[PDB]
Amino acid sequence: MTVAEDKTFQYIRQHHSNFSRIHVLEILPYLSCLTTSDQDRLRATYERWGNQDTLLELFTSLRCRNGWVHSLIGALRACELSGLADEVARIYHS
Repeated sequence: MTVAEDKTFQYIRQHHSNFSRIHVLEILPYLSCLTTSDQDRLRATYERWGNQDTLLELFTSLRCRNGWVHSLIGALRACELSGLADEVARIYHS
């Protein structure tokens, strides 16, 4: 990852409680950096382990993927979390 991506990832880890509001199933179809195999894996993960544990798995999966920060920003806006999107963007460019 880039300096920007790492910095963004740490912001996310540090604001666990804000990001925990994300509904995994709702956000997945918007995350274009995930492959369809990635999405299948993550849905099956949700079914078994529920939203919170899957969120953790979702973020560590994301940062293994090219351009995940922008993928996440777009998805957050689509999931009525445009405020989180704006903070993620600001950190990434900070």
